[PDB]
Amino acid sequence: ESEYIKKHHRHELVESQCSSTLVKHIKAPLHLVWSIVRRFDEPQKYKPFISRCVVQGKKLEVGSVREVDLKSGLPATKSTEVLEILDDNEHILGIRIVGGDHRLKNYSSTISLHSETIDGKTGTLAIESFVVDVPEGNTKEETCFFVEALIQCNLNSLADVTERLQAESME
Repeated sequence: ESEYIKKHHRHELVESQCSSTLVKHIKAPLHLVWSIVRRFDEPQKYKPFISRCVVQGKKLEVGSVREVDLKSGLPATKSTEVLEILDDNEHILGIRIVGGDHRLKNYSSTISLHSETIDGKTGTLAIESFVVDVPEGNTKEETCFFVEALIQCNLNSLADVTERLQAESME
């Protein structure tokens, strides 16, 4: 489809890493979906397990760092994450988790957005990939299942939020 887009997505390089790719068809225009996805400073707009986010400054650029508050059901759990890719032409957002109160070490993700027509209606195809270390004591499957579940939830929420925003901008 695109070598350039492909190379920005994630893939396992060693046995102790896990990687997978999930897709979601969203019934909303790409410019609207990207307007939400690109906001590295406001993940909580659609990621259900993030309650708040702190970045320094307001201009998003490669190397921007955020600290997010995770809804883990425990006190004060955080994640520090760096913006690796912010491509406003090809609609690619890439992030790496640098640290936090996590099981997910060396986690990176890429989401890209692409216009798509389904049933004569133009919407957005979201493709999200990740790579992560498999923790000491874990099976690969345990880690992959967990991360795949999280991303599925995030994509389902992205679809719901943006589809609602689209409907609100028709009324």
